[PDB]
Amino acid sequence: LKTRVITASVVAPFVVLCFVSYESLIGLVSAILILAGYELITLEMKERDARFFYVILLALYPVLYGLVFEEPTQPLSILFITGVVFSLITDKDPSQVFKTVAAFSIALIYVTFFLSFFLPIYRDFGAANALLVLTSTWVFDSFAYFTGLKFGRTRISPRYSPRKSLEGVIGGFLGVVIYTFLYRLVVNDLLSVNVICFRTFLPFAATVAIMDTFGDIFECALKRHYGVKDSGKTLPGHGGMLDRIDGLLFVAPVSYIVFKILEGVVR
Amino acid sequence: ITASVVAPFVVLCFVSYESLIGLVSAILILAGYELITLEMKERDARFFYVILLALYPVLYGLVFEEPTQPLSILFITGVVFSLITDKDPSQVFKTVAAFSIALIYVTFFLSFFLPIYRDFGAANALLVLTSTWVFDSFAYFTGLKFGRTRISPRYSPRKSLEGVIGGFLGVVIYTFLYRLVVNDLLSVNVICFRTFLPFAATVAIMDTFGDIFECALKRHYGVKDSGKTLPGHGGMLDRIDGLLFVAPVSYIVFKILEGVVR
Ligand SMILES: [Hg+2]
Ligand SMILES: [Hg+2]
Ligand SMILES: [Hg+2]
Ligand SMILES: [Hg+2]
Ligand SMILES: [Hg+2]
Ligand SMILES: [Hg+2]
Ligand SMILES: [K+]
Ligand SMILES: [K+]
Ligand SMILES: [Mg+2]
Ligand SMILES: [Mg+2]
Repeated sequence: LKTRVITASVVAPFVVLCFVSYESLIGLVSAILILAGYELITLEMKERDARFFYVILLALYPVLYGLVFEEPTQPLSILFITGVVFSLITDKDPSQVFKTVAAFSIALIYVTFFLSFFLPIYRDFGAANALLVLTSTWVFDSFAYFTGLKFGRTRISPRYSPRKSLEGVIGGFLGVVIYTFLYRLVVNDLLSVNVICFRTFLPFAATVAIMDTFGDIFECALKRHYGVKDSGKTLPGHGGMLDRIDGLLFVAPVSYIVFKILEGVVR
Repeated sequence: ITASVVAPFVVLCFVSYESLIGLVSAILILAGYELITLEMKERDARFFYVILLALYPVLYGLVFEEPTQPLSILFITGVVFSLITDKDPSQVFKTVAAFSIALIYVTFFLSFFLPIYRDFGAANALLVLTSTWVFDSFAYFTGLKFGRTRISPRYSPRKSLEGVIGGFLGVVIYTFLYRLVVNDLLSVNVICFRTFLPFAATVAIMDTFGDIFECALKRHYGVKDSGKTLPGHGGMLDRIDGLLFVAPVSYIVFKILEGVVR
């Protein structure tokens, strides 16, 4: 029924509404994680059994981190230890146990541990900022696109990756800078929901810019290894789930580090 | 004469919190140098990631006083560096994969004495490390003398259900001794007489998985030994392998059964 836009229009609002409660964010993350991991793990394994177990592990973290332990390091270790254990049992080949753990390992840090960073950002910095981080990336990719088509080269992106320029990243940086008075006072004049200060603007942009840049390149290197141009096919809009959030993954952690440094405690 | 000098050094490093960090960072240089060197024999490569692995404890404990932040900075830095050095994409994967298992298993896991120290008293901190030294010993005698019902698979050496049980008992027993010899001696709080079983069970069960994981990890790279940094037969990673799993799991247990420190 003229499907691409009947549902490319559906997504955007869904995500945001999930920022309503802390418990809600966990829900989206755990959900984004099932898909994201399903793809990164399925590239290393096409076994009926295997894939699924580790994929369930990857998604379990947010709920364990936020709801059970209210501490991150403990579950991170339980999930990784459980993994290695399981692998020893399933893969009877030793040199192959390595490969599955290596995959599970990159999956854990990059996908699960990184994406889960909205969790601390949410509670420690207000859902407001939480939503700002995720969107700044949606905005970075857009501003870098126009400025990219029109402002030419001094390309940073290698063979295997798509195409990304120093000039192209700068535009997206600016677009983010500008995007935030708008977000800032439209969120602060509107409602007294504390957001980042007018002085922590540059860094946030710089990381949303520089991290998204590295996250996409890492993925292309990650993709190219497994041989595909696309990460996986779980999604409608062209490009799979991991592909959508790749740059975001690096951004969030680094950006939390920045906030933690410049916005103290807001709770 | 390596076996006489070592034992006391380690312990003396439990004198201060800042000291423990020192040993960890140090144990880490060696431990990582070996696990990373098995994936890379490049002059350049190895060294950078090895420095990253060792940086964590100092960042975790002294700078951030929070673990998640440095863990991510070190892993992000790693991926960045790799992209620059390894111009081959399918090869960038391998180095990150290696660096990745190195980060979680060696650095993130060994660093667990850090929380255990501040949140549970250097006393217990020292108990965790030693319980393993003791587990391997008690499992050895009981192992030689009590034979089959083998848990260990092809690739690993040879380990038995009976063998692990003895080491469990040995640990159980080892702790009144540690307990009241540390509590009647000096009022330095240690684990309660009721959190004994779990601690043993994990020191037993985790050390068992950590050594098997390493043999699978060793066998992949083709060596019988992890690396040659050390005097006594067996390299650094080989010494601490089982410990690695134990500490985290054991902290989880303490955190559950010993609450908090003043
Ligand atoms: Hg929603
Ligand atoms: Hg401000
Ligand atoms: Hg690519
Ligand atoms: Hg020392
Ligand atoms: Hg007690
Ligand atoms: Hg082995
Ligand atoms: K990409
Ligand atoms: K081993
Ligand atoms: Mg992206
Ligand atoms: Mg061992």
